[PDB]
Amino acid sequence: QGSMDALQLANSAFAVDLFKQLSEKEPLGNVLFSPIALSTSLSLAQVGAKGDTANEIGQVLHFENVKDVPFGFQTVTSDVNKLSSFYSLKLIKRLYVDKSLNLSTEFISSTKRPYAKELETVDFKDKLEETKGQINNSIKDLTDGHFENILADNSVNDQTKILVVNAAYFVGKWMKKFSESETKESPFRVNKTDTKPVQMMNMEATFSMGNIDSINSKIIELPFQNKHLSMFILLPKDVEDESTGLEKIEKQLNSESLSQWTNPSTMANAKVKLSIPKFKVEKMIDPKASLENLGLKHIFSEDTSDFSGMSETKGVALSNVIHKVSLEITEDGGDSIEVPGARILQHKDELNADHPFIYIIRHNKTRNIIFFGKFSSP
Repeated sequence: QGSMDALQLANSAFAVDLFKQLSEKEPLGNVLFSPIALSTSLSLAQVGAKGDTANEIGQVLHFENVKDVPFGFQTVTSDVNKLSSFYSLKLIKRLYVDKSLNLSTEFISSTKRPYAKELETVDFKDKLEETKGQINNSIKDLTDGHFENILADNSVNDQTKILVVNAAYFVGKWMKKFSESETKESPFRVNKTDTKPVQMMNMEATFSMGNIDSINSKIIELPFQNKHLSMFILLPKDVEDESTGLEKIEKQLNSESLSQWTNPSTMANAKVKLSIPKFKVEKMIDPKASLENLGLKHIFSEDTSDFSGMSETKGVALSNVIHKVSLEITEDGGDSIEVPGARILQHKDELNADHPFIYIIRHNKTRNIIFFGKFSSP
């Protein structure tokens, strides 16, 4: 539990850095990815890789001092999977390897338990065809039909060695539901003056929250049914800059601060006048580029990648990396008991997220970020 927590920090640290990278590519667009599924996949990778490839990951993922990493993930993973039967969520991390890569049995057993069915071996060469049909279909069933073809046209070919595919979806069911009769069409500020119609959900209930005068914002925790997962929305008090309004946050945002900003043991409840937009967000991404900028250079290089402890088949590197994520937020949730009269014996703040905001969906038990994203507009 000691190191099985130093890991969450490492993950949340990486989770941030990658966030910023993707934030620069779609500076005026939304962002959405599951840092956790990515950490896990590259975690499994680092097991087989050696030398520099093994130390390049240890850093970019911040495992510099996290003992028993595969166990850490073993837990988080079984946790999130148990949660899949209850929630309408799925999080598939699968790393495919071609037969041509005769995998050391040491490595295969060394990751049999920590990474359940997260390591599959197929034939990309003499069978690229059936393979992409078994995969496309495989994933299409594990994601309960949300992800039809996780594969594109040139995503993969006859020359694919190692393929990391991360498909994840989650249809949110709140702890405290929103009334459909209360959802209403209204503008959403995309900048200081421009707005785009949207479906704002409204409710006045008790939620914990606080103010971060440092970046002039409001933070709030909207727990999902049974508090297993909670969504922390970080909304600035007002749009003060030439773009989205998160310019200052994204600047002052870092591993350390994110922890500070979304600390639930620093925000007291309040009768909030909550209004958040209803939204479905699907985003596929090739983090390859972003990762490079972070430190991963050798892992993709077929001429530098050192995967000794996996397959002695020299001249093999991480081919592609797929990562589709789909987050749907609606009114659905459970019923909730609202304290007697919190309008007088409790603060009566308000959170109108009608402008750009950042949000993270944290797994409360481990404190891991399952979904990290920015909502710049519809």
